[PDB]
Amino acid sequence: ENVTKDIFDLRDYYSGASKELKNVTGYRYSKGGKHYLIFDAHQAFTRIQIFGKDIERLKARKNPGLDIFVVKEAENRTVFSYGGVTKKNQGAYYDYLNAPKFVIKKEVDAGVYTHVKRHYIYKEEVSLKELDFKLRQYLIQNFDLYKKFPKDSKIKVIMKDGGYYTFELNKKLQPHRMSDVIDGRNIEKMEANIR
Ligand SMILES: CC(=O)N[C@@H]1[C@@H](O[C@@H]2O[C@@H](C)[C@@H](O)[C@@H](O)[C@@H]2O)[C@H](O[C@@H]2O[C@H](CO)[C@H](O)[C@H](O[C@]3(C(=O)O)C[C@H](O)[C@@H](NC(C)=O)[C@H]([C@H](O)[C@H](O)CO)O3)[C@H]2O)[C@@H](CO)O[C@H]1O
Ligand SMILES: [Cl-]
Repeated sequence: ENVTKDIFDLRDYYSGASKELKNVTGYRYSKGGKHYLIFDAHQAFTRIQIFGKDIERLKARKNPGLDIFVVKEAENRTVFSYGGVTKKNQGAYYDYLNAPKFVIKKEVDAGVYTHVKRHYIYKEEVSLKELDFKLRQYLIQNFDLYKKFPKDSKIKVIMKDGGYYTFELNKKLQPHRMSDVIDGRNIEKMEANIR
C-alpha cells in the first residue's frame, strides 16, 4: 500500500530509540508556565515535560525513587520527552510481576493470522506511554505495522476487572495520556487488531 507522510512519521516515531530510567532522582522546575523534571549537573539526561496529574503525585521540589520512560520528541526553542513518570517498585520479585498474553490478530488474504506471546511486566506502576511505545514498536518490527494504512487498527490493554485502555494506531498517543499510570499486576491480557 501507498501510505502518506503521517504514517511514515508514526513508523519513525515508534521505531525510534527509547530509554528506561530507573530509581532516578528528579527535580521540579517550571519555566513559562509549563512543568518539567530536570536532573543533575552530572546526569546529561533528556528533560521531561510533565502534566497536571503528575504534579498531584510529586513533591514541592526534590523527588527520589522515580522510574521514567523517556522518548525524545523533536525540537522547540531544545529536546524534551512528554510524561512517562512512575514510582519505583516497592515489592521485591524473583523476575517479573506478571506475564499477560498479547494476542495479535492481523487482517490478511481473506483471513486473519493470530500470534500469541507473553508480555513480561516488571513494574508495579506502568505508564500508558510505555505500553503504547513498546507494543507498537514490537508490531512494527515483527508484524509490518504501518507498511499498509492502519485504518481502524487498535491495541487494547484489558485489566482483571474488565476496564481497558485503547490505543488507536492511526494516530500518535495524545500527550495528556502519557502520564496515565495503571497497575502492572492487574493487567489481565492484551490485544492487537491490525493490517
Ligand atoms: C478529538 C479527540 O481526540 N478527543 C480525544 C478523545 O478521543 C476521541 O474520543 C474517543 C472516544 C474516540 O472516538 C477517539 O477516536 C476520538 O478521537 C479521547 O477519548 C479517548 O480516546 C481513546 C482512544 O483514543 C479511548 O477511546 C478512550 O476511552 C477509554 C479507552 O478505551 O482507552 C475508555 C475506557 O473505559 C477508559 N478506561 C478506564 C476508565 O478504565 C480509558 C482510560 O480513561 C484511558 O485509556 C486513559 O488514558 O479510556 C477515550 O477516552 C480523550 C481522552 O483522552 O481526549 C480527547 O482529546
Ligand atoms: Cl499458556
